[PDB]
Amino acid sequence: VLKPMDSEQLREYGHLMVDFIADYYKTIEDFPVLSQVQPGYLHKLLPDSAPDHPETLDQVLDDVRAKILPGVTHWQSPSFFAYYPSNSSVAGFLGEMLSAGLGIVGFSWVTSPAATELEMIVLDWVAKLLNLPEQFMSKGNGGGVIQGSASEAVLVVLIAARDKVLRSVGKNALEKLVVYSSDQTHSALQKACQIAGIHPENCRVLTTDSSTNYALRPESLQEAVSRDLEAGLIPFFLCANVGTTSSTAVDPLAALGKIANSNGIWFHVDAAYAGSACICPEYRQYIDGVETADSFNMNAHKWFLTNFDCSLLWVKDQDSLTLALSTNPLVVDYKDWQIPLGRRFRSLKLWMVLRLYGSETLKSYIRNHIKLAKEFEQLVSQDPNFEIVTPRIFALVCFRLVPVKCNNRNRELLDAVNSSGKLFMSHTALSGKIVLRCAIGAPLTEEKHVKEAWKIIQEEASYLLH
Amino acid sequence: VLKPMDSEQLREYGHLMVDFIADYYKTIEDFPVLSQVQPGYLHKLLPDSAPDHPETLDQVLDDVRAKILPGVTHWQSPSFFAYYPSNSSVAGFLGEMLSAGLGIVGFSWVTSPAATELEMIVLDWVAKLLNLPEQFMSKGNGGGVIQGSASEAVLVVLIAARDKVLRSVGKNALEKLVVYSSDQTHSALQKACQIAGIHPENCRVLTTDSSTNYALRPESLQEAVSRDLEAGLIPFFLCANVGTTSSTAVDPLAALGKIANSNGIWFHVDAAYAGSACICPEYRQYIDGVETADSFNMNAHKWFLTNFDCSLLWVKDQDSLTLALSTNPEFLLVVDYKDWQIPLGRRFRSLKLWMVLRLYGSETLKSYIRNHIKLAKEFEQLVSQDPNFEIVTPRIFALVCFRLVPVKDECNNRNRELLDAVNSSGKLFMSHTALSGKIVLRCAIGAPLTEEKHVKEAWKIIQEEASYLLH
Ligand SMILES: N[C@@H](Cc1ccccc1)C(=O)O
Ligand SMILES: N[C@@H](Cc1ccccc1)C(=O)O
Repeated sequence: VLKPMDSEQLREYGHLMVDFIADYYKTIEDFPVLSQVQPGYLHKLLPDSAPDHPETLDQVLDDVRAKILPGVTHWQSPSFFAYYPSNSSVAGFLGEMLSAGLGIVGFSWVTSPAATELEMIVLDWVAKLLNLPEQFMSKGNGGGVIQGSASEAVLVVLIAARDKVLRSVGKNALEKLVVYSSDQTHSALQKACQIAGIHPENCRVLTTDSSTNYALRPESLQEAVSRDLEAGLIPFFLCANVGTTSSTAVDPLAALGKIANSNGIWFHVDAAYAGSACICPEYRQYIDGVETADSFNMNAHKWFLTNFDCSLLWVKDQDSLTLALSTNPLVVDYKDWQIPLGRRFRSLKLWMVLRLYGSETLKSYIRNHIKLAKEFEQLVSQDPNFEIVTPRIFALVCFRLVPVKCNNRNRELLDAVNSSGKLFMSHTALSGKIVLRCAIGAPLTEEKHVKEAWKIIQEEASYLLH
Repeated sequence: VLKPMDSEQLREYGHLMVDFIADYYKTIEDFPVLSQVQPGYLHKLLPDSAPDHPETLDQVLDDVRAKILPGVTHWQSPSFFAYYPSNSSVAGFLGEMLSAGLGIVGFSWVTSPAATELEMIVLDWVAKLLNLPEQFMSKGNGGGVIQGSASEAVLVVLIAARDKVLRSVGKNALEKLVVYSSDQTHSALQKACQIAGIHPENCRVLTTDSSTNYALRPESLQEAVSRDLEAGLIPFFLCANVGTTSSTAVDPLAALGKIANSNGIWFHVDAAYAGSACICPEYRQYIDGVETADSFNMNAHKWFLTNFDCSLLWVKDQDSLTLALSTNPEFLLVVDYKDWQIPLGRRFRSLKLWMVLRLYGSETLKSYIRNHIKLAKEFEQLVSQDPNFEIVTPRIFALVCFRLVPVKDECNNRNRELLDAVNSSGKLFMSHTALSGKIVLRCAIGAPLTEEKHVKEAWKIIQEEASYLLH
């Protein structure tokens, strides 16, 4: 009989669960990547009440196989090419295991000093791998913190910026604060603006087009800022993207940051996905200008082999955060850097990734995925029925069927491909027209899977065309 | 050489890690409960750069033993009596394992239908164990959702209420919105008010005292609301506590909710810790009146054996949440939990709750709560038998509030010194609070490993330390 806690039961049952998960990974290719169940399928398979008496672990695992797994979209499949990767690694899995086993909640330094200091140290490590400027290192006025997601990271710095303005001019000025970003910016910014009370008409979504590969034009930011200043409004927050979700566009951080600095605009850089690549010198160029940023954000749980959740946020003045987020009327108390109070030992998995793989292995991994994406881009360019929509900079390839009413052949192709169960890809829209995406990021993906995916896409397009 | 992903390497290394964690649990009593290290000790022990080449798992585990574990405050020690428990169970540990192994992110139904539907189902399961009214079941207009923490949950419903008011009266009315709570309410409410733009002067922290056992007096809420209405302010949010962090005080939900309903005040019930106990019929009484609440929150990762993170939030109208938190301009089907929370992504957290519920059973969960409450009752008796101490507030659950009685020796308040000596002994860990301005020591029995032997030993150590301090 299983007890609430017992070291030996934990050992036995944990070995069983380890074997189960390993078997899952060993046969992951046997599942349809995108789940094919119907909405509501699960409530008929499970009781509508918890059991009075315990049920076996074998029964739970059988229910996982037969009831839960059919309803899973396999993010770790070697043929998962959708959205952006959400990496799971052996090192990160071991880190999550250890974090759950320790079971500590580190609000404040005392409730596990190691949980705070290891986080400080590994954020420093990653900042050094990224060649971030000195203002983002813990030894200065700034520092780093692990957030639950890039959405929370942007909310935190937006609140910090808002409050820096409001406690100098008064809360009645909320109606005048303006946020700036390009029309490629992730929806997390709009949601943070809503939560923070920014007025909708003061969310400046600046237009971009193909002439700049959907990168924000600095001159349009300057014009918008000057028109807002003339109108008595207070520009206060700017979000630049390094690797947008749609087409992996990259904004010019230098000129945008010069504008933001000159006008007292908090400068946030969202490199949630592509930031990982910037540990490679041939891609570090793409965050040039970050020295002007007040904050910088990269998702280690995307393309850095660190199991969700692990969003990394650096700021150049931690006081802005803690003055906004503290509730109180020498050492870091991380509750004052985040929305939640409690937090788990999330730095362990990042530390274990860094140690067990090495910067060299992480670089080679980034490069291998980019090489696979370049092979896919080559395959696309050789087929006259397809076209590359925007230049490929990292491991994301945007493409589409060449134009030849009411029906959208690109969506039909994507639906048929995803329904095959052999792979999973997602779509976006650029300048109003649909765009198919192939984002290579799963650790299991090999060139064989990319080749088979291209063959499947070709066969499906040919069948639909006839 | 270790690969980014490999089923057999994962199998071998995961077995090694399972043995490591089991060894930690078997010997957890050998460590000082409260960490005794100095701030900054760790950066001197570790390199200042990530390594160029991989390091062995044995060296990593040895560093965990020798460098990290001393810097750990052992929340799962059977002698951890501080703040409130943050339970770790075999079931919850297995659920965390499976969640990490599958590695899904279910921000939308499509990106793993089971991750959404199992959550709906298990929130329904717990709602039935709590005998929550039907308005909170997923089949109606309301529903349940797993949040990362009670702080996030209260922020979410405060946002929903604020936007519901503002899109009716206009955003310029933000300066008039009033939030109400007692002076025992967790700081999460204040932090949410700050994030949400509530003006500081419009946060009514209403005083409580021993006459009601620090429970909020409804008449004072009524007075505050009438005075605010007469002054042109818009009451819009009320937070009632079921189990305050200080003294496990319980607010009268029925009369407070009567007032809130009558005045259009969003009624939130924070039962973060004590909500668990309410699966027992002898404690369900303490959330009577929740039927008037617009939202209700219980932390499964506190006292319900569900490894962090797992905060359970129920609402009676999911549309409030989704209309406030959705980013779609035209969308008015299926549940997309991104629209119920702050983050976009979310992991498969319903797995650990499902497994706790299935592998233990409601009967075992009830007995577990009751065992912790009985241990707290024994500790209370032990304190009451020592004349140098006193019970400060009645014990309702597994938290005992006590203190050394001040004595005029030829005046002094030893309690902070006693707590510091006890915590520095390393044999146990407890925290303090303040009631009506005077310091109060706390003993919150909540760790799954805690037995009566540990409670007795903790009391004996406290007595010895107080005896040393008195002379
Ligand atoms: N932001 C990604 C989805 C995603 C969310 C969270 C983690 C990983 C991926 C997209 O819109 O394509
Ligand atoms: N309630 C505790 C914080 C806490 C967090 C998580 C678990 C238990 C307790 C406090 O007020 O300090």
